[PDB]
Amino acid sequence: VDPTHFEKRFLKRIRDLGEGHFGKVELCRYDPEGDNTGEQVAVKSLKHIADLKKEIEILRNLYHENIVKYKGICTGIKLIMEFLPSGSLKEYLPKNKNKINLKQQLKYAVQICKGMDYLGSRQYVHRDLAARNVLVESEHQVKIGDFGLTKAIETDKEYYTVKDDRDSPVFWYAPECLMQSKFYIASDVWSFGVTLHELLTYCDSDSSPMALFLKMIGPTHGQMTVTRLVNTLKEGKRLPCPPNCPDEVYQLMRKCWEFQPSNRTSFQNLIEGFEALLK
Ligand SMILES: CC1(n2cnc3cnc4[nH]ccc4c32)CCN(S(C)(=O)=O)CC1
Repeated sequence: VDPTHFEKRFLKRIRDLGEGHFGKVELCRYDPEGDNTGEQVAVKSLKHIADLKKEIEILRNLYHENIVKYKGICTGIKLIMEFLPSGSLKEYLPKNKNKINLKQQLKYAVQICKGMDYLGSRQYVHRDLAARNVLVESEHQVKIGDFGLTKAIETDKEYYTVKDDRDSPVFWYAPECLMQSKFYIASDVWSFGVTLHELLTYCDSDSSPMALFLKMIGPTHGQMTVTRLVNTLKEGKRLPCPPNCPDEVYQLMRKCWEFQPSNRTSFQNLIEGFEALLK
């Protein structure tokens, strides 16, 4: 018997956890005994097969306490992951403000950075780092929860050149990704800076990177939105300091948003910077 082999017949659909354009994740019960006592699992399916197969192979081989656990496959193929009942920071933060203070926020930040630095050391760029993809394991632990856009960087090359970019999360993206479709580890650092802004605003929809940028550049530009975004970033405009966020935290955030990738902070430097603020 293979414990990572999940039979489709026992995999009971409960609800949607999220989706992209081509894939979806659902909460399911794997219930082989049929009595509703089976384990809850997160199941990723296509709504492209080769891409999901690559994602499975990446995730199966990542081992870090801040990276969501692979459980198996169902075979067309589905990825089976651990289900985290507290959900993402998007669900958790708005419901738990009273519980979660700046110190815990900075601990989550460190954990995301550690997860990401592990990923980078395996020569991967993530390309989709955002609060909605950060899972809450407990009040004291988070995990990177999705790897749908994750790509290997070729050895002795510094970046991945993207071809499919229709559904890019532009408001989380560094200027080089917007302008040239080149994706660096430094590009993941930029995205982390935005993700940190979300964490500091408790994922409030009205303070979201999209809502805020569209206020800055104008919401009615259609196909010209990305050029206007790039232009606004060229001018040196950035997301503003979240309420109640100390300038020292905001400055670490700003080093994530240097225009040139070469001048950005790294995940190692962020971890040092946050750990210093904690003790
Ligand atoms: C990470 C995820 N999610 C939300 N709550 C979760 C709870 N447990 C999860 N296990 C794996 C993913 C996962 C969860 C939310 C966002 N998506 S996506 C990229 O399709 O928009 C996947 C599922």
